[PDB]
Amino acid sequence: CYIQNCPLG
Repeated sequence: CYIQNCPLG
């Protein structure tokens, strides 16, 4: 994922 959320994909 990324921050609280996921990056690409």
